[PDB]
Amino acid sequence: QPKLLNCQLKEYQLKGLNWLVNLYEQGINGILADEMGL
Repeated sequence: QPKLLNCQLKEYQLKGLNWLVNLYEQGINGILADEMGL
């Protein structure tokens, strides 16, 4: 995780970060649609 973060991402959020990164580095946009309060 990026060392600029204060509080650690939980495991399901780190996989969500990786998805968001891979969206960016491949030039495609996305909808992050996981359930409220996640």
